[PDB]
Amino acid sequence: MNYARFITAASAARNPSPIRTMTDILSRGPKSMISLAGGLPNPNMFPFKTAVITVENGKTIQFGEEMMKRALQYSPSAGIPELLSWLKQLQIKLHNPPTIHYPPSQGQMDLCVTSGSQQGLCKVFEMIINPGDNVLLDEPAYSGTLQSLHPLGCNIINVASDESGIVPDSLRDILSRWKPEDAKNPQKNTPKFLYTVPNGNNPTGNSLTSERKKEIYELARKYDFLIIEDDPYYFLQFNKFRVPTFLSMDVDGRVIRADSFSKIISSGLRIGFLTGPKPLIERVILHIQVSTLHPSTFNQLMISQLLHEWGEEGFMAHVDRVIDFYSNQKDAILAAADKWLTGLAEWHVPAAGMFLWIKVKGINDVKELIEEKAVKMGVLMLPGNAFYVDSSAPSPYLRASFSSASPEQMDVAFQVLAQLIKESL
Amino acid sequence: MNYARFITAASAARNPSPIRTMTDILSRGPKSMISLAGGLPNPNMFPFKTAVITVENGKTIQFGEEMMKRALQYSPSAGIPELLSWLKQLQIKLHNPPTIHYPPSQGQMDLCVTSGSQQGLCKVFEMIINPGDNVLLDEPAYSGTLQSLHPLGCNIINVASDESGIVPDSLRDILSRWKPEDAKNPQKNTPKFLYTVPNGNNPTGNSLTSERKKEIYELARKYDFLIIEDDPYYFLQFNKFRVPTFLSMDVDGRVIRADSFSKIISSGLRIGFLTGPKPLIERVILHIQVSTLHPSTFNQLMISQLLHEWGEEGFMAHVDRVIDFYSNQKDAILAAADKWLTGLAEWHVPAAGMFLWIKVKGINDVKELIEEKAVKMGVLMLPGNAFYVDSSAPSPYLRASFSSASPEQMDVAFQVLAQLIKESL
Ligand SMILES: Cc1ncc(COP(=O)(O)O)c(CN)c1O
Ligand SMILES: Cc1ncc(COP(=O)(O)O)c(CN)c1O
Ligand SMILES: Nc1ccccc1C(=O)C[C@H](N)C(=O)O
Ligand SMILES: Nc1ccccc1C(=O)C[C@H](N)C(=O)O
Repeated sequence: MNYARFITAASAARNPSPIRTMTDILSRGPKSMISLAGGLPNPNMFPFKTAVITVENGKTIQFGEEMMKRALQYSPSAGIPELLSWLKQLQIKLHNPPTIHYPPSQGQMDLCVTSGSQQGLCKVFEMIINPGDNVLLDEPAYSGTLQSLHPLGCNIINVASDESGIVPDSLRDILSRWKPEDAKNPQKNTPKFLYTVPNGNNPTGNSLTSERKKEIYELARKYDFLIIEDDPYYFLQFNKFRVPTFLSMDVDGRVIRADSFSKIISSGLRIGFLTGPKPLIERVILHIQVSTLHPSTFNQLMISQLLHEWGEEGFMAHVDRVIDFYSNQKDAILAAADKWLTGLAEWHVPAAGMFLWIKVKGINDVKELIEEKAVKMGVLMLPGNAFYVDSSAPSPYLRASFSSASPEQMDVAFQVLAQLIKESL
Repeated sequence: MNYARFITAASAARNPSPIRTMTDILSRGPKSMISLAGGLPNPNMFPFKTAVITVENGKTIQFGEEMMKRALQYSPSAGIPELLSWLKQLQIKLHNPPTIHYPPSQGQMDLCVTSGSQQGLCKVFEMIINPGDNVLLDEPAYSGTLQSLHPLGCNIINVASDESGIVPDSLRDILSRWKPEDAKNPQKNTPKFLYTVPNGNNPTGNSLTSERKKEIYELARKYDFLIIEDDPYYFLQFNKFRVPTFLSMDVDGRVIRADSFSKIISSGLRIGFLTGPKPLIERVILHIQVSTLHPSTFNQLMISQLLHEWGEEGFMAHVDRVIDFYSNQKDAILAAADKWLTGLAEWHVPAAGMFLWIKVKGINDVKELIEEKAVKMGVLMLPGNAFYVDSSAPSPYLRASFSSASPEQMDVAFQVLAQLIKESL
């Protein structure tokens, strides 16, 4: 509601452009209009002339001479128009955000295409965080988030989590360090935001339940903080009934949601999207206008043409088949773990995503086991140390990926693991 | 020299880690090694399967099934290795920087592929600038750089410039406010860097001479500041003997150079590169790791394959052909200005790039002429105000692009402009 408290001095200082209100006038003028105003290079000089890209379960994508010129040329900072509209309509189909028809100043849903979702998150963190600011999140947490937040000088306040994600009673008891009003009231330092991966957390694989999401949202309004819903495994939930998102219940305009195409369509193309209140999305667009300028227009066109030919049906049909693939991988890694790990280790079943989080029994830090012993036997899993704000502290946990390994190679890795565990007790 | 001076506390706090020492060992291990440690999604799920991309004056680019999987997948933060090595070899050939065989901790030349050259510039600015820092540049200057620097709260000290770029007397005189020894001491705030666009300044078209470059470099050594060489029109110099770069004379390791393929190969692909002392390139790599992660690996592969097939000879031939094109546009717009505007405005012939900078004679501010009268007559040029730190001050200057317009379009636009100038005297 007071979006100004969640916007730094540097971020508030960002301005429009200005230049291109001019080349804007060209768009709606007569076809006889001559512009010498713009700063576009001549695309006729660019060496790539046409493209044809084959698709599985889909018609081939063709860029002809005119489309190629557009693919190779500057495009709008927030994204190409057809991809922004397709994406906004998708958010409406999926989450029907309460906020879609609110006035702009009151946090009307806006959305921008980012160069990967991580771009959206980084700009968001940069938009918000003054050193000494308090932020909430559940460890274990995505190491990219922790590495992004560290140089910002926030105090990270760990919220307790279990098989079902953040524990709302833990959140409650952290927040009683303040009362609300506190928040309407600066410089106390009531938390600016709570960040979480609600579906298939990296590294734990745990997902928030809907009931718990409702409790967290209630806390968020009470202490007036932002929720940043970083949801890159949103389209990889193994339950075919997707749990309601924070964005679907954002009646206040206090959620910022990052979505990713990195797990489902392409990670290397660097295309994600950020959804949230208009005045906050506007600040990230201005920062991108001075940094990446825009996401690859070629890559947006490839995605947008794919998405439009599929329709929301072809899109959903595709996420379904990939979930089916990851769910079989999940089953196979669970079967390997049950087989070899013994009463040797404990793990929860991943509710989404692509990682298994394994607690090794009777070993207080697993870095030697993995960095030294397992590497020598040609088997790599990831120690848990990376997923904590304090990475120097001992961790008995291992992250194991199930995205790619065959059943045979999971069987070998887990028998080797079990042996070294037993050799180390 | 002392790189820590030019690195923020946020920037200095960034960490490399904490995961991909695991990808490290996998590469240089046996083929029989099994990894579950990485966070790569399965590329087989991605819907694009092959690409065929035609090239003018070139052999067609083919991404078969295996190369496409690579193109759709995460890749290293600093760029794909074949593009980095091609680009570093280019810099050696073009600029032969003194710094190439220095120890890393001293200025060893390094290079980072960025998501456009403006991404690298923006992270350099972010890496260096504390609010209140002094920084040096010539006005008029690129609007995007002015819009990037403003929110960082630095003090921009304008350095005088003429037809031949920044005037070293003006720079020398500005620096006499300090003694050279004051650089050794943070609190009295000697400038952190000099920023300039040495070839075809946007909006002016003027280029630095080789002799002024040497004097400017002498000054930078004397008062120990960095030079940031933003050189996107480096490959668009009309004089076909290219003036020596700051990078080419950089015996101290104090130059950061931004190059762009935006004007010559593709703006919409968002691929540029940043060349500079290893310690500072390293700080920008780490900021990229938490923001974009890496430039699109698809678009890097397109460019790398084009470049490798062309070789250094094919690349420079292409740059010759595009130069010849922009040179002919320059001639056509100069001819139109001479035709219509003689006695009514003054301009220098552009030495590189794509802009003509026109000072109109009897009019103190060109905003009404351009924003109101010219618009109504259907011709757009860009008012000069946008290229100054204080955009609110009157400007009698106009920027006209010659990248695209036909000679007839230029004729009619300058005929209209001339008439409106005379109606406004
Ligand atoms: C929790 C989380 N958030 C964000 C990202 C980065 O996603 P993107 O590729 O869309 O930038 C990842 C990638 N592992 C992630 O696991
Ligand atoms: C002087 C200058 N610097 C930087 C840029 C941005 O270039 P890039 O597309 O490589 O990000 C431009 C764009 N014309 C420019 O004129
Ligand atoms: N950033 C852009 C986005 C779109 C189109 C052009 C540009 C530019 O590079 C700025 C141009 N040189 C200008 O000064 O109008
Ligand atoms: N942050 C990265 C940097 C480089 C390459 C990939 C990534 C990731 O996508 C994170 C990965 N899934 C991980 O948690 O290890």
